[PDB]
Amino acid sequence: MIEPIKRTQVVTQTIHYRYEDGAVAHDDHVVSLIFTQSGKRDLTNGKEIWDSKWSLTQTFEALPSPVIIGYTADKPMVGPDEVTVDSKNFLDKQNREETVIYSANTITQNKKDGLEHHHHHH
Repeated sequence: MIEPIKRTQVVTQTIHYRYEDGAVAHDDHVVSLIFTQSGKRDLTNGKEIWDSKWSLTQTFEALPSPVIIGYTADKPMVGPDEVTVDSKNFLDKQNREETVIYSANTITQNKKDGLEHHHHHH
């Protein structure tokens, strides 16, 4: 006989909203994505057979950024990417902390960022 088991990792990233002055808009805005490696347990030996190829994708998004007057965030959307946590990196976290920087608005600023944000085409 077998029983259903699972490893449950969460990628817990703490977004620190700050300005270019270094002033803290809000330090503790913490997102978590739940990655669940389901396995199965042999009851006879007691051994736990986790799927070593198990790789779950989860869209890192849904973390906002307060639109501040005369300010432009460095990232107004924190990590816009479908991040896959697989069995090899499963037990480790990958993301821990963010720090967005609200600098003076692009009204009074030249395009310091304009390298075209490289995302997945698939």
